Order: sequence, then structure tokens, then C-alpha cells
Amino acid sequence: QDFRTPEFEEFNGKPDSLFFTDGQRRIDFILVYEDTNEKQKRKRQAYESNLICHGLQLEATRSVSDDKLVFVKVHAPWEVLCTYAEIMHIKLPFYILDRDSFFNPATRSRIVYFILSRVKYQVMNNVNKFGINRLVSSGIYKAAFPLHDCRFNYESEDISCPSERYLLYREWAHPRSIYKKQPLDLIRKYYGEKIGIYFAWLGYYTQMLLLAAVVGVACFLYGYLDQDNCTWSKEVCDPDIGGQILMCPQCDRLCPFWRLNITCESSKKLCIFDSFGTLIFAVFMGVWVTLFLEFWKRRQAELEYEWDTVELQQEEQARPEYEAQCCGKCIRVTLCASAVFFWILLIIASVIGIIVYRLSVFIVFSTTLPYLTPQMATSITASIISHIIIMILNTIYEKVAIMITNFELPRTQTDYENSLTMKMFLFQFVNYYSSCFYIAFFKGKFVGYPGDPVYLLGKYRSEECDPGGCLLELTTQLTIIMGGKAIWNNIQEVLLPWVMNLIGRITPRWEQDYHLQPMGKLGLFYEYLEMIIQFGFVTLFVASFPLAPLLALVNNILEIRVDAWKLTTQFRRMVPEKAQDIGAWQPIMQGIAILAVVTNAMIIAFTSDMIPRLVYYWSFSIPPYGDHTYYTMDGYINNTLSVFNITDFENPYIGLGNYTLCRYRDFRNPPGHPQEYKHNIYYWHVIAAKLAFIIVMEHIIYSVKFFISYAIPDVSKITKSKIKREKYLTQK
Amino acid sequence: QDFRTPEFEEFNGKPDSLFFTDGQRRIDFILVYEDTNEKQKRKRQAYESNLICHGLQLEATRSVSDDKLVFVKVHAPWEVLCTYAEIMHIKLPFYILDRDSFFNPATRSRIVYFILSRVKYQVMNNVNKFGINRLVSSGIYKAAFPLHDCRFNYESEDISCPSERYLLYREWAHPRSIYKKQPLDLIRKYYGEKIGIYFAWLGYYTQMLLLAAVVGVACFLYGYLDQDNCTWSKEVCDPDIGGQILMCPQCDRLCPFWRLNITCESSKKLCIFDSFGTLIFAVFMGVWVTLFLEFWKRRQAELEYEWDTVELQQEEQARPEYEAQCCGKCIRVTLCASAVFFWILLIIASVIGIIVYRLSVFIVFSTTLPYLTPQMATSITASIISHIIIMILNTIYEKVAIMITNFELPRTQTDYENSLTMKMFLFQFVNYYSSCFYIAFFKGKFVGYPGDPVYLLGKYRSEECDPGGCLLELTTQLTIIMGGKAIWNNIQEVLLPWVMNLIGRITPRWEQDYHLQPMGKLGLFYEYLEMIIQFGFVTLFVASFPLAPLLALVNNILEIRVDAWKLTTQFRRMVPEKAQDIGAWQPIMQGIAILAVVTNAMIIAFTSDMIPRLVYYWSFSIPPYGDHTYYTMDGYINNTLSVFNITDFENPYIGLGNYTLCRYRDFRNPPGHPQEYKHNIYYWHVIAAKLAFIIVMEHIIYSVKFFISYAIPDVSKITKSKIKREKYLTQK
Repeated sequence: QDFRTPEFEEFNGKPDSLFFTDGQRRIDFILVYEDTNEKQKRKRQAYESNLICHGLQLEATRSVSDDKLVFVKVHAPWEVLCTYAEIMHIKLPFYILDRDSFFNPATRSRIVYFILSRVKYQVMNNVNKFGINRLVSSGIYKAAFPLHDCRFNYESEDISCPSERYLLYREWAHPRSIYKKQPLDLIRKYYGEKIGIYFAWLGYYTQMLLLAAVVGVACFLYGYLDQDNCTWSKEVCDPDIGGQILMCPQCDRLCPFWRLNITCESSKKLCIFDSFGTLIFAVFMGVWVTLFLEFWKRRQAELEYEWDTVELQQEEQARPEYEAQCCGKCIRVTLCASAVFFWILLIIASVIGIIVYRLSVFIVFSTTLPYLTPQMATSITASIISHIIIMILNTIYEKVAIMITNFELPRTQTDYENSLTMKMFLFQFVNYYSSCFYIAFFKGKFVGYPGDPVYLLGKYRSEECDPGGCLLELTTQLTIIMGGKAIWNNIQEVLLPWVMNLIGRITPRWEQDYHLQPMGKLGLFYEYLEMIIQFGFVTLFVASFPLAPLLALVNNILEIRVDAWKLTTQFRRMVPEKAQDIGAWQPIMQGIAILAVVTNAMIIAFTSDMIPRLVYYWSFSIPPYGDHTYYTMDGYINNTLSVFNITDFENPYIGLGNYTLCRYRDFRNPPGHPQEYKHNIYYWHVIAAKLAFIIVMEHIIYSVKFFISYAIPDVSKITKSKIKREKYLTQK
Repeated sequence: QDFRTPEFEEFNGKPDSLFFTDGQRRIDFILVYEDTNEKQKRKRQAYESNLICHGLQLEATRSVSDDKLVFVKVHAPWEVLCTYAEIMHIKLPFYILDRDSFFNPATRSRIVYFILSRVKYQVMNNVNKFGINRLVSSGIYKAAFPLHDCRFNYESEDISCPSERYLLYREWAHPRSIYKKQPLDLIRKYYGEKIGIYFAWLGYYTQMLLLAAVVGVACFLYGYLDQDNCTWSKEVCDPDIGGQILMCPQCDRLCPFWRLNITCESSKKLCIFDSFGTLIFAVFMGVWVTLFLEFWKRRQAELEYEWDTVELQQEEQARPEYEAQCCGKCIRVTLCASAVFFWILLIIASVIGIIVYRLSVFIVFSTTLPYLTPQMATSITASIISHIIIMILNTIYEKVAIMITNFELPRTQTDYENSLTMKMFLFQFVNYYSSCFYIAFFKGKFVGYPGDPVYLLGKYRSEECDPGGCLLELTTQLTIIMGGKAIWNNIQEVLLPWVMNLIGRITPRWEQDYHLQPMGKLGLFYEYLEMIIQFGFVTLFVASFPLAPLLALVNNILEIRVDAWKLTTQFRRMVPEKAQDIGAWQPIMQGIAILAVVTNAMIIAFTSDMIPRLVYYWSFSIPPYGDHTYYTMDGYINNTLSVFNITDFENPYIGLGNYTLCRYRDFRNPPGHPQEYKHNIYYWHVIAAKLAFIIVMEHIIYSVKFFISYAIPDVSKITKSKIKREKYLTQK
């Protein structure tokens, strides 16, 4: 009640001052409020009284725009600043040439925020309830923010104050400034260190993506230049050879017999995505990921030394919700897990529905059209509908995850963030990469020979695939998803502000910054999640098509600048924090890398359909099995596809049939044989080769990872020398 | 020169006093010396003067046994003790009820040793040369040791002094005290913490070995009880079935044709080492190792909290050799690596010589004898000679490694220990486990069909193996090595002191302890190396025979007590130290675990020869390939071994031949066939099954490891609660 703040002066002499009306001591916080009402007024004035008693100096100012709105500028004197600084163990190199300039405005703001969090506002309805965020949540205080130095475009009137926001906007946040490299020290002195560590991680990710993209484009060009040398690609649509295959129909009843001529362009496109360049790139990408994790860890250690990110934290006071609400924890966790598993099963049901749509639309496309084969059109439309359903599904699930976390009881904000991280990442991973996995792994592997096809449900046969393999379809879907997401997010975040800029053609500092959207409690969580999803796309299915990094890299570039812009001209300044590396995203990324090594190996082995070519070239073209005198790939397409005398185990093919011998895509004995349709020796040879390749690839890659981790020092020699020098100086 | 120590009193009033002649302040060090000679006398008296000036109180005592020998008792007053303690950051819970009893004699001894290391002895021939170990190395000071409380058997005359050495000898070091459990707190308060952490690690290793041994004996009993149910074991020596195989000869010229009757007992013994119990035990051992590493890490964290092993260290002053001697480092490291690779290649040459001996001795044994087959006798004798050659080779190599490390320049003692660790472990690993690997993996896998056998060198064929497989031979060699090493070391360290004890049927304390061998600079290095080698034996080839842990466990038990005895009644007391966990042995053990998972998988797949049995049972006994109506193993031995019409690609078999059709051990087509001797479809089926098993086993085991590491907390809840309680108490 007593010890009220000085009455509002509302002089508004200068639009930007960064000082009190006296112009002597800087502003360190702005608490804005508008004035049932009487009781909350008592509470807020009690809070002001307690804050002034602690030592903070406050003064009000009536808003020129709104009479009811009143700002309160909060400044910390030097003594309380030093006391709470040594309380918080915030360390310095000393140079006290200016006490105001000795402590950075970011440091002053975070110290004042710590004080505001650690003070009480005299309520006994609950035993010792306290905090600053409590007031904002209650709505008694409209906002509690720090203030920016100046307008991004316009330099500050004061000459003593460096226009940090202007400098950043004109040096690393301008959308037409891409040549420039990130001033990480500037973005760390300002905006705290968590934002700085995020941008440093993004820059490192960009550099490694650039390297990977260069190598991937090299591999893609190698594949493209040799597309004339590919033999079976020429054979598949050579009218004498490929025009007489008369392959058995994929569906059950309505699909007619079809020849291999109709896949010429698809085969030609495939021959550049499954060449040995793809294998080389997959091996290189495994090595690149295993190196990138370690090198990022080394960079993180260097940053930690440079930015002392291991500064001792406080007790991390609980969230307002958790304290307000407080083996029930066990049952609550069980309910949350049940909900997340329910949504995962919903995603799987969406995938199954996509499969059913794929079958039905292929049946329709077979009749409608007499360029693009019905197979490729079906794949494209299924991928497009999968992309849009993924968009809507994740838009719903982010809301449902925010809801389910509230059903959970997060003890602290960090725990809330970790739980939300785990749930959101798990859902996004399952969604995207299951949609890709079904095509990559379980597409047509388990379909039996056409005499006795397998029925997963009883009505629909499990769909087969073209003789080339499913690799082209996986590449098509992956490109569709990547391009759709990148184009959507990029076009939004770029063009919409860009368009609004063309639409365009006094006020004090505090209210000027007040008209800005707060960054949000989560902060950079969503950007981290999106970047991790893109990283998984780049690494898990790189062998699907080598141009995966480059596209990401392009988007990634813009992303950096976009965030910078979105963090400078759109959001009111936030209190600085301290982040170790990134949080749970580092273990998530390590797990993604470990999974992606085996995923690339299995993509090359089971999906790429390259191992059969090598096996036929090295063993099934010699007088032991082939008439050719020397190793050669020619005749692969005729000696690989099986035979089928048309006696269905009924006879769905008879209605649309024309002849006797159809040739499906599998390695089984010809009909006239002691083992009529059992697996051929070639099939077991191919399976053994594929499994041996997986074994060799996994073991070689893991050995290289272990050797690189053991050999490359975890901390740079320069950093160790700097540590030794500063320790020596501090010792004396 | 001046400030000399008080002249020797040599009162020798009590054989054990642990105090000066006054009986007021305890002894903390004993420096014994005997008195060219004049100059070193000046140097040592200068050192004494400097030490007395620092604050230490010294007094001499002429040895009663030898006039020339003179001891010097060194005690630290309380003030210098506290100053150097706070210098060393050695932390306490305080209870100062007795200043002498406030600091443990171990702590006092280590503090005094730190002071003695950090003092100068006034030599300007080199710029500021200093230390205590320098004097001992020079020989001016005969010894620099702390002293034990009392005789191990006889209690101390003083009642105020707890007879720590007597208590330990009579409670945990008596060879007839095995029931007792290790008093780790006593062995840590005494003997420092590095010794304590070693014994704690050994005890944990023993407990986990006991669990693994119980499970292994259970699996072995399961295999033994079902040896009557094994079918192919009965078939191989059923005279109607196995007596007519007429298998082709293993060697080139002199070996005759032999039948399968001659392997009946070998097959019966094998049928209990390759049963499904072996597979279950291999999976369990992978899980057990992956759990044991994490649980040991948790125990290590608990110990670190309990024993504050993370106490800040000093600068770790350099070794006397390195400072005395000082891109040359690069070339020196290259020379050291060249020498170690030379010795590794010498080990490989020893293995090759063992192979050649095996071939020659098999040729000899074939003629000599008409129980034990020549195969088993050859395996036994080769294993015995391999064991003895390994013994002599490692005895030589330890000396050569000590030499080569001196050729290297170790900056500090820790670096010297790490380099010696790496070299010694690498050599021992290569030696033992290469001798085992050749039998386990490359024994008879690469030998071609007898028509065109492979010649590795041109003279000798690569030896084949019995139809059962090489598993029995691997078990024989592994048991020979394990038993030989365990029996040798155990019988030595136990019986020799035990025999010397039966041979048996005044003096002051300092000279009483003086007649003891110093523990040696390396300390517990050799015991760590031996334990790690035994751990590798237990884990790498566990599937070879399930009784591997139990035997080790037995030896392991005695080892503990032996060390305790060897550390109490044989070695003069050493200064306490501080060890984090074990040193480089922890990464070595983790690497051994990671390797051993895949090693066990490959032992089960490639060596055990179980996958062929499962494949034949599940696929090659059905009308598709076998006449049997239902799944059955019978007829495996006849339908698996190939056929060979005797037309050698010469004809070495003709001289001793008797008939036409021999049947070797491989899966190739019969002679009358379009592919006469190429690999049969059964062979590719078996290879695919083996590779699929390896894939599944590795991935399941690694997934279980990852899940266990993520799920099981790294620090126990009790330890976290204790940390919180002590932090709360310290905060107030």
C-alpha cells in the first residue's frame, strides 16, 4: 500500500531515450498496466512497494496513445546489481571504466528479471505466493518486457548508445544481405545466448549441408552422364526385347496384361537414381553424418568455453500452472502415453487409407488413359494427397499436444519443454517417415507369385511394383514432401512480409516496442523441430535421391535470415538465457544419425534393386549359368523375370487374358520343374548378397565412426591453449 | 648446509610407537639413507635444511641393525598441514575433537608427500631442479616411505592407535577368510582410494561373474540333459548310417579315406556345446555385458559421490626421466608404432607356425595310432604348444614394452601409464584372441571342394574340419588357455606363500617396515591388465562353451584375497592417491563389450554350425526337398554332405583310395549335374540364414543396450537424495 512508485511524468520529450526523464540511468525493464479492479490494484501496488523496497528504482509514465495504459520504467542501481550478480555467479573477465557500461544491457535485463521473479507480492490467501510472471498471467500487469535500443531502420538519436538493433538489421537480418556471414558475437551479446547458440548451430548445419550438397550434385551428375551406358534401361524398352515380355497384371481383376514398353521413361529416370553414384553417395552420407555429429560437438565445446554456457543455474522455479494446481503421476503419464499412441495409430490408419486410395486410383487410371504411365500418375497423386493430409494432421496434432501436456503435470518449464519436445518429435517422425518407409521397405516385398497372391485383408492384393523397383516411387514421394513443405513455409515467411512491405508505399520508445508480438513461451522450439525434421529427411533417405541436401540447403539459407528478420523487426526483446547446447535435440539428432546409417544401408540393399544387377553380372552370365563368354549385363531382363503358365490357383486373368506365358517380377522356377514356383537359387543368392552388403556396410560405417571419434580431438588445440592462458592469468 | 636435522637419538625404546621419542606427535614419513660421497651428502643435507625451513619437523635415528643406515622421521605440524590442505582443496564434511585424529594418517601422508614433491634441494647445475623422487632415483636417499600401523598378525602395543593393518589382515586378507565381504570403507580410509576403487571394481566384477556363471551352468546342464535327444549325434556313429559315409581325406597325400564312425565321442561332446542352450546363453551374455557396463558406471558414480574422487588435482609434475632428457615427437611416435606393429606381426607369424605344426602333427598322428581321434589329439597338442608359446611371448613382450616406452618420451607419469596401457593391452589382445580367432573364424571356411582344393602357400592345403564344425576345437583351445593361465597364476600366488608359511615351523617400526618390497611405480597396472584379459576371454568367446565364467569366477575369488594379502603382508605402505574410475581400462572395457557382441553373434552363426541344422529341419525335410512327411532332423547327415566322384583335377587320393564316391563336408551339387561342383541351393539358403541371424542378433542386442541405458537411471535415487541432503546442510 505504502511506498508507492513516483507518479507518471509522461514527458515524452524524446521518442527514444533509453533513460529516465533525468537522462542519467538507463531503463532495464518496462512493466505496462491498465487501471474486482480495486483488489487487483491493491495487489499490484503492493508488488510495486515490495519491488521499490528491494532496491529497484521505478517511475511511471502515462501512455500518450491511451490514458488508461501506464508504463513503469524499472532501473537497478549499481549496488543491488553487483549483489545479485555475485548471487547468480555471473562471471566477468575488471574494466569498470563505466559502471553503466560495465554490465551489458542484456545482463542488466536478465538480472532484473531474476530479481522480479524472486520477489513476493504480499498475498496470504496462499502461503507465500510470489513471482512476476504470475502477475502477467493474472492480467494485472499487461506486459513485462525489456526494450530494444532503437528502430531497426532508423539509427538512435543518442550517439553514446550503439544502435545494436539497427546494426543487426542492416548487417545480418536484411533479406537482401545473404553474402554476409553471421556475427555470432553480436547476436550473443544481444538477444542472449540461447538464441545465439541456435543461430550458431543453424550456421554449422548450413555449412555441412553445403558440403554434402556439393558431393551429392557430383554424384547426381556422374549418374546423369552415364545414363547412356546403362544396359537394362535400353533393353526394357527395346521393342524386340522389352516389347515381348507380356508381364502379368498387378491388380486382381480389371487390370489387363501389360508389356514393358510402357516403362521406358520411368526406367530412364530410374537409371540415374540407382547407379553406383547413389551407393557412393550413401556411403559418403553415412560418413558425413558420423563426422558432422562429432564436429558439431567440438564446435559446441568451443562455444561453451567462449560463451561460458555452463554458468551455474538457479533452482529453476516451478511454472505457475504446476504450483497453482498442486501414484497419480504414474496414471497421468499412462494416460498421456495412451493418447500419444492413439494418435500414432491414427497416423498408421491414415497411411493404410493412402494405400487403399493408391490401389483404387490405379484401378481407375488403368481404364481412363490409353508421357506418364498410370503407375507414375498414381504414385504422384498418392504422394500429393499424403502431403496435404500430413499438413492437416500435424496442424491438428500440435494443438492436441499442447492440450495433452496440460493434462500432464510439468514440474518446471524445462520439464514441460522436454516433454513437449519428445511428444512433438515422436509424432512428426512417425508421420513423415512412416509414409516414406511403407514405400521404401514394405511396398512390394511380401507379395507372392501371381498364382497364389497374398491378401493382407482378403479383398485387395498387396500391390506389386515395376521391375525397376520402388526406388523411383520413394524418390517421388520424398521430393513431393520436401518440396511441398519447403515451398509452403518459405513462400509464406518470405513473400507475405515482402508483399506487405510494398503495401506501405511521435511515440516514445517503450510504447513503440509495446506494439510487438511477444516471442512466445516456447521460443525457438518450433524452428528446432522443423530443422530436425529436415535433417531427418536429408539423412534417412539420402540414397533415395542425391539432390536431397541441396534443396534443403537452399531453404536452410533463407531460414537463417528469415529468423533474424523475424527476431528483429517483429518481436519485442526477450530476456537473455543460458543454454548448454540445444537441449533434447542433441540426443534426438544422435539417435536419428544412428538410425539413419542402417536406414541408408537397407535403402541401398532392399529397395534400390542394385544388388540383383551385380549378382547377375558377376555370377549369372558365365557358362555355369549364362551363355555369355564374359561378364555382361545384357540379357538381364530376360533371365531375371520369372515365367508363369497361366493356371491360376477363379482364373481372374482369363477374362482379359490373351496368351499363356506371363512373366512377373520375382525369382522363381519356371512352371515345368520339380519345384514349380518355389524360390529359385538366384533368389537365395540375391538375398545372401543383400544381407552380406548390409552387414559389411553397417560394420564399416560404425568402425569409421568409432575411429573418427577416437582420433579427432574433442576440443580444439586453440581452445585448450586459450583455456590454459586464461587459467594462468587468473592464477596470478 | 645450516639448519641441520636433530642428531639421531636411536633410543628404540619401543618396537612400535608411531610417534617421536617424545611420544607426542605422530610420524608421517620415513626417509632412510646411508652415509663423490661428500657432494651427495651436501646435497641431501641441503634438502633436509630446506625441508626444515618449510616447516616440517625431522629427527634422525641410527639403525640398530646397520650403523651406516639412518632413518629420518618426518612430521607435519598443524598449521602447515592446514595451509597445504586448503592449497590441495582436500575437502572435509568440522569435528576437530583431536587435531592429530582430525586428519587421517593417510591424508597426512599424502599431504607430506605433496610437500616433499613441491620443495627444492638447492642445485644450480640445472636451473631449479627439485623433488623428492629425484633424490630416491639418485640414490642419495635410500627410501621415502610411509609406515604401517602395526604388524598384521600382532596387535599394536598402543591402545589409542587402531591397528588398521591388523584389522584388515584378520578380517579381509586372511586366505581362510572367504566368507567375509570386502570392507571397502576400511580399504579406502587406508591404502588410499585408487586401491579402494580397484578392489570395489573387482568385487563388482565378481558379483556379475557369479550371476553369469549361474546362468551359464544352467544352460550347460540343459544341454547336457538333452544330449540323448540329439539326432544327428546318434546318426553320425550309427554303423548303418554313419559307418558308410567314406569321407574324403583332409590332407593331400598321406591321409587315408576315413569314415564318420571315428568321431562318435567328439560328436557326443559337441552336441552339448552347440545346443540351443548355447544360443540362449550367447544372447544372455550380450545382454549381461550391456547391463554390466551401465551398472558398473552407476556404481562408479555412487563411489565418486561417496569418496569425492573428483577432488581437484595439481599440475601433475613431470617424470624425472622426461625433464632430465629434455617434429621429433612425431618420428618417435612413428618408431614406437613401427616396433609395436613388428611385434604384432611376430605374433601372427607365431600363429602361422602353429598352423603348420598342426598340419604336420596331424599327418604324423594319422600313421602312428590305429578314445581320442587323431583330430582331437592334434587339436589338444596344438593348443598346449600355443599356450606355452603365448606364455613365453608375453614374458618377453612386457620387457620389450617397458623398453620401447623409454624410447618414447612420456611427458608425465599419467601419460606414461596410458601409453604402456595401450601397448600392453593391444599386444595381449592380439596374441590371445588371434590364436582363438583363427580357429573360430578362418579355420576351414575358405577351403574349396576336394577336386580343386585351395593352396594358401602352394605346398599345404588349408585344413578342413570335421562335419560337426570347429566349435569343439575352439572350446578345447579356449579351455586350455583359460585353465593354463588361471592354474599357473593361482598355484603360484597361493601355494608358494602357503608353502613358505609351513617353512617357518627386537626391532623398531620404521626398520621393520623397511624390509619390504615397494609396490612398484606402475602399482596395480598388471592386475588390471590380467583382469581385463580374463574379461575378454569370458565375453568374446562365451558361446564357445558356457562354463567360461564359472572358472574365471573361481580364480577371480582367490585373486581378490591374494591381492589383499599381497598388499598387507608383503608391500610397504604407499602414498594414497585419487582415481576417477580406473583410467583407460574403462574405455578398453567398453570397446571389448562392443566388439564382443558381434563376436558372439558370429561365433553362433559361422562357427557353431547350428544354422544348417535349423535350415535343414525347417525347409529341407518337406516334399519340396525331402521325402519326410513332417519336419524332422533325421537324414540330415546323409542329405547334407556332398558327393564326389573320384576324378581329381595327379590323383593324390588314388594311391590310398579304395572306392569311387567320397563325401566331403560342403554343400555342392552331385557330380552328375549341369553345375557339377558349384554351390548348391542349400548352401545359399544356409548363408542367407546365417547372415539374417547376424543382422537380427546384432540389432536386437544393440536396441536392448540402448533401451537399458536410456531407461535405467545413471545415478541411484539414494545417491541423489544424499547429494540433496548434504547440499542443503552445506547451504545453511
